[PDB]
Amino acid sequence: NIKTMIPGVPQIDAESYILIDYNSGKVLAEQNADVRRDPASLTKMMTSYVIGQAMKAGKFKETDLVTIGNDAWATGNPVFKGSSLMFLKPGMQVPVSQLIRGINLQSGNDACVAMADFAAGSQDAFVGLMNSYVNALGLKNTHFQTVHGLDADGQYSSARDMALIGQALIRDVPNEYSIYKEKEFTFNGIRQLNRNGLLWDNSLNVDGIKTGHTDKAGYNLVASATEGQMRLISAVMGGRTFKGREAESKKLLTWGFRFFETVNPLKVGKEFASEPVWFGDSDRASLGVDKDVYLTIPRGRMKDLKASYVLNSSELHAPLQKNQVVGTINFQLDGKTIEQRPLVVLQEIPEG
Repeated sequence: NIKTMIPGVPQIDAESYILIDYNSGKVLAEQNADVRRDPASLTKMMTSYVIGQAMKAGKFKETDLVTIGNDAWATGNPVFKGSSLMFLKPGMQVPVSQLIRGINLQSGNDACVAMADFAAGSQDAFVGLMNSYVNALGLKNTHFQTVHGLDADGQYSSARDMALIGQALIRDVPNEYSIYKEKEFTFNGIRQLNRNGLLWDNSLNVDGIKTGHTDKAGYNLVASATEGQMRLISAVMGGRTFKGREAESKKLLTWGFRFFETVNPLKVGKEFASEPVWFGDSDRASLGVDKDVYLTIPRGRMKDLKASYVLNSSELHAPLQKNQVVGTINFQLDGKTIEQRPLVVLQEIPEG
């Protein structure tokens, strides 16, 4: 009963949430996770993703200078009123490093416009790219209209979708992701602190991601933390205060590290199984996985994980191509299959 117990989830003071393992993708806990909500500033996570992808392809670098224009003039556009701004003025020449830090640490809205034009030519074009990555990531409940989150009646996202975007950031664009743990940056004589309070929380290892709020949206936070080793991502949307969005995320991440752990039972290229092959240049096929296997299981239960496999066909006949799928690996706890992954040919077997 103690071995097999399923932990109760804490009550979370928020309209929606999700908690997932970053490595495995497992949803440890969720409430209203696909409901469409106003993402507010969590939109800047996609802005930052596009910028991170552009830098990864080498289209520009952190030291490069961006000349500010009229659309990024903070007090030249009342759309920016009451919002967070770097106070960019036309003519300024600002290193990319300082503009992405305005975006990531400060949620500077004028910074988003400057980087958007620089990166994609116009805001409409950049927004096209945001939504192109919405499609490529396979997000079912997200649409962007702006580069910042302001002035967008038809923009939406979800606790699940925002957590997936967090994952993409960490996974796809890690040089861009590591900026999110920086607690302060200086721009134009003025020291600006990271809005994500949980960075200062000494009981956890939070290193991201993004914060957000409107009287529409309520209070939103996407957070990620480590213990090891294990990485968890939480998205809480429509929390009730600033204090607030942080306290509720803390409950989720702590609960997650307490009751669950992440195992990596098998790597790419490492042989899990061997099977005889007919017609081939070798007698046997080396069988395994084309993707590193990560599982989230109840904490403590690592020594109880049993792995086995099934084959799709009675016989294996050459030619066999690399990563050809030929079966399924079953991971089990307590006699029951908890996870499956494709069984693949690790090395191509040409015909004799």
